[PDB]
Amino acid sequence: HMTPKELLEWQTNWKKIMKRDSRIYFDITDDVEMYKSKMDKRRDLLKRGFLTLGAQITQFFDTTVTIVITRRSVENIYLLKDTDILSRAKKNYMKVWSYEKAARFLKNLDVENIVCRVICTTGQIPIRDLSADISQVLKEKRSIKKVWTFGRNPACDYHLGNISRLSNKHFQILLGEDGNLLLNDISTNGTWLNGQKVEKNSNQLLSQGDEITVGVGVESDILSLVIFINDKFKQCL
Repeated sequence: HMTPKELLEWQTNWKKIMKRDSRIYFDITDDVEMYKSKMDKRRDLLKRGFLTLGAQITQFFDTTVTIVITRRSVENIYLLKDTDILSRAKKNYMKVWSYEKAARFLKNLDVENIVCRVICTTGQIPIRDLSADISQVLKEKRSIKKVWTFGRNPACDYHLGNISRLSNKHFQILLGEDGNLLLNDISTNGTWLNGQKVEKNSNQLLSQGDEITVGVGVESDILSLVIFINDKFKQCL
């Protein structure tokens, strides 16, 4: 519920704090894991991301520390001994972040031609673009010029992720004559366009800001793409 302007202000402030006076400590204790070396790799990735922000990493636990980042469960810190630095950190009202939260934080601080710009507004997928060779496109005589496939399969032109009720080949975006994009559902569980379920194996014309929604029926697998069609493409086609 943060507006674009609010979230931008939120970001500006944190970058400011990170650069000037954040002091991050990485908890060296773990819960036994059944090869520590994998989380040592994800750890050093986090450290470099924070260094990218101009923040200072500490080798020892001070009270000058502003954030501690840990692999151990934050939920169970109250069960640790009083000497444990996670226990001491929380009781002194210090920030205690999970590796996931830290990676999530760093992501939020930014650490052929374009047919359209696909934007997943539910989060899961980064901003991707659809590409097509223009000279090759006008060369084609067939009615359908190019064909992007969306689906559960990471072999598709657009990977929708490993979702429960999706399909290896879920739906398609077809490029037609005269620079028009259209939509084609081939899934078995369904595709939606602006809240309306589209007819399977039937080409529906896409418009500006049209919202493709799949995985309807489970609020976790849900996925909404908004298509922002490039005007220059048709304006030169």
